[PDB]
Amino acid sequence: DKLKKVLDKLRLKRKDISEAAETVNKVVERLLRRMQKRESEFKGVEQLNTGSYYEHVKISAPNEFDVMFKLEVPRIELQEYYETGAFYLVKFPLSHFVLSATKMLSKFRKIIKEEVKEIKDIDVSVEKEKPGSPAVTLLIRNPEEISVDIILALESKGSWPISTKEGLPIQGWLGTKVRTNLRREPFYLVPKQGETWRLSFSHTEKYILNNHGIEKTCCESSGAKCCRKECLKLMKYLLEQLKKEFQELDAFCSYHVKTAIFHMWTQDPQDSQWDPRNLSSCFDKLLAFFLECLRTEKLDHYFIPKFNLFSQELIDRKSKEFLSKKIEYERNNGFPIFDK
Amino acid sequence: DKLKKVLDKLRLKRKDISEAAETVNKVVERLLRRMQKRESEFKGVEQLNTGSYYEHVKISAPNEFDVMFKLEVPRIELQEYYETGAFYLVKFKRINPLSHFLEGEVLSATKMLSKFRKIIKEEVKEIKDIDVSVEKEKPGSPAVTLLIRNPEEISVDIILALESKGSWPISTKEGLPIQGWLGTKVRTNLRREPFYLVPKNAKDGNSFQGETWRLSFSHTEKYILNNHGIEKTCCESSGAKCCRKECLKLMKYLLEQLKKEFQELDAFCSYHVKTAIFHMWTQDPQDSQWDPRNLSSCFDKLLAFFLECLRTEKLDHYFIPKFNLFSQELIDRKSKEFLSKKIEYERNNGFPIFDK
DNA sequence: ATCTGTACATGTACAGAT
DNA sequence: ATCTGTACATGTACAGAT
DNA sequence: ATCTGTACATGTACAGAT
DNA sequence: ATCTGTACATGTACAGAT
Ligand SMILES: Nc1ncnc2c1ncn2[C@@H]1O[C@H](COP(=O)(O)OP(=O)(O)OP(=O)(O)O)[C@@H](O)[C@H]1O
Ligand SMILES: Nc1ncnc2c1ncn2[C@@H]1O[C@H](COP(=O)(O)OP(=O)(O)OP(=O)(O)O)[C@@H](O)[C@H]1O
Ligand SMILES: [Mn+2]
Ligand SMILES: [Mn+2]
Ligand SMILES: [Mn+2]
Ligand SMILES: [Mn+2]
Ligand SMILES: [Zn+2]
Ligand SMILES: [Zn+2]
Repeated sequence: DKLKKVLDKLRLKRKDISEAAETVNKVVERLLRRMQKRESEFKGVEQLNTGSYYEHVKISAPNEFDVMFKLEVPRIELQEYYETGAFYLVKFPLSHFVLSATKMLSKFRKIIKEEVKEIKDIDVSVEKEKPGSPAVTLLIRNPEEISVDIILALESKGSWPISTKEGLPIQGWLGTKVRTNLRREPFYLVPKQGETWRLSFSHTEKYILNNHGIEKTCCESSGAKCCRKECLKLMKYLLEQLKKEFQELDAFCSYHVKTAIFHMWTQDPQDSQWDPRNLSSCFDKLLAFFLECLRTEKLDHYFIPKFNLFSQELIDRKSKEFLSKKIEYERNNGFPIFDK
Repeated sequence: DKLKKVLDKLRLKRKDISEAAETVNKVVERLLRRMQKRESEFKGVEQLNTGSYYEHVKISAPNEFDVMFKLEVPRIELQEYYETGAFYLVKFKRINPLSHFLEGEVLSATKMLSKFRKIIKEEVKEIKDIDVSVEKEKPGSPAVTLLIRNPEEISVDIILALESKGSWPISTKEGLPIQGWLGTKVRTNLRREPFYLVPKNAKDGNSFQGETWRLSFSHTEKYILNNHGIEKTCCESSGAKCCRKECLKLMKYLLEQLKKEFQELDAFCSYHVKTAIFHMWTQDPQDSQWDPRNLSSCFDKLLAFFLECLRTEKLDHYFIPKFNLFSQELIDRKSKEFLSKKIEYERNNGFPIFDK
């Protein structure tokens, strides 16, 4: 009852989706065309849409869109950075940039910013660079505000790096044939010290969000609806509302929630453990899983098992205890935060 | 248990598989390479292994392989032959290495098959390290069949096929009803794969005889056989074993044994049995209706179903709903009744034909 | 010199063998 | 249970062609 | 190489039926 | 309340034309 009503509030409106999408598509098409057909270092960059809007787990409003501009590279040589699992040096047009990530991002960002100056028909600016973040972020102002993250990424077509050998443990859930095929796809590197890139599996996570049942018919027109995505949306909402209220939660992001629920989906593969009539206890067992991650300070990258997203190197113990207390409070009081 | 022991007799032996597959691949690789030579009209033909051996339902011995030599054919327009749903005339838009077989835009199937056969016969002649010959042509067969004496006898059907990448012919819009079983995403992807036309090659005396092609979906059936569960992990190393393929084997065997004994059953073929079970798998989508512990009553329900198809004279092509493989036009009532009595007899007497 | 159809190289599900 | 041969999907090398 | 056309997936929206 | 059926909307894969 309660959680149904929250999900109705979170649902995007069809009209709001139509307006944001056609503005976003205008800017993205024009930027993609400024690459390639202008003999840049990024000729041949191809588009791939990623993230919550395209996985259909976006909540509240269509106000944030993620796009990769992926660029195939002749067979590069990778070297793992100091055993971090997820970060790598890259070695061997592009000779203008060891393939320095910051050097290549800056030219990328220099092109985007120039093309945005010549957009006289949409209110669109380029957000001040956030260091380390791999994105070039656009603030579009429809009558409403929309973020777009243009993520530069190298596409490599060989075996996945060995730090992922034990990753993606879908064998008992989506199965071995799905896993083998997923791992036959390319992998991607995005910018993160100034020469380091980071692995990306946004394409693999997109497939999983839209192929998320042990049953091939899960959530199709001739199958049964499950509540996996609704739990992702609810857990996403709880963290969004808590990040607004508390600056102490600045080090948490939605990817932390995404990763935890990939683990829950793997720990509980059956589609009937995610029946829509059991939406409450499903969401509760996700809260308890997420609190177990905080207490043990352990949340492994789903594709890179040794990379702990909750290591003290990245998040202070106090931040996790703070979030642990705030989540425990919303849990034991009917989620008052969902009504504001 | 009794059915468990039949499957062990039906189980292929890896030693036999190894020697059969070594010879068969040597011959096919050499025929395929010959097709790419000179001004051969079949340049660019590609190989696609189909049928029971590659679905892992081949029984008793590895002694019959099917392989498709498919040739992609671009601007192609199709005329359904007399509302049959499965048979087509193939016409060409622009007036081409295949022009040698045209007859005013209409592409002759038996002209193409003859040139295919002649080339195959010639390459078989120059194979000196293997005892292989080319079977006398069989009417209604799209295939050029090789007999190998590897000491043991081995049949190989080289099937000539046209490959069209366009959307499937509308006679199939209602076919492949896998929405409640393998689902709609699977169905949409499957129907984005090409479709194939093989020569009908009948000598019936009917009009358009040598210019009639038949639709083929061996490629879609290979996928289904090897991805047969509602659950993605069905029969995988971290999932539950089902008995779907084991039922198909037991039924294939019932028909093979009876066909071996009774000339009356010449009109029947293993595809009837494959088709019947695709309907049974659609009817019973859940993996739990194909539990290994209920192999007996699973095999029994597929029998009851096959009997109803023989008696009511209705077994729809899985992909072309309006094509009835058991119409009276194709098989006599007398032939269907005879098989119905024989299946009944085995069913209610402990299957004594398994012990032969 | 580069290009490219052909064939080797790699990895793993499937199921037979032990 | 683990070891293992065949089939097949996709990446990559390179002899011969340009 | 680039771009449109097509089909049907994933959604939202709502009335009528349960 | 939910379930079913139809309208409406965008996203995505790829054939075929240029
Ligand atoms: N720390 C990270 N490590 C790896 N991939 C990440 C990380 N952060 C983001 N991504 C990838 O980028 C995508 C876009 O991330 P973003 O921050 O927009 O969140 P999201 O999943 O799209 O959801 P939302 O925007 O609604 O919070 C993610 O879905 C994920 O694939
Ligand atoms: N009458 C038919 N109509 C349509 N497709 C057919 C027909 N006969 C055969 N096929 C196709 O050709 C394939 C090869 O036929 P074949 O007679 O070898 O049987 P099979 O399914 O391979 O089994 P087995 O040879 O072990 O009896 C079949 O799997 C099917 O895809
Ligand atoms: Mn997003
Ligand atoms: Mn983002
Ligand atoms: Mn066969
Ligand atoms: Mn055959
Ligand atoms: Zn679902
Ligand atoms: Zn199975």
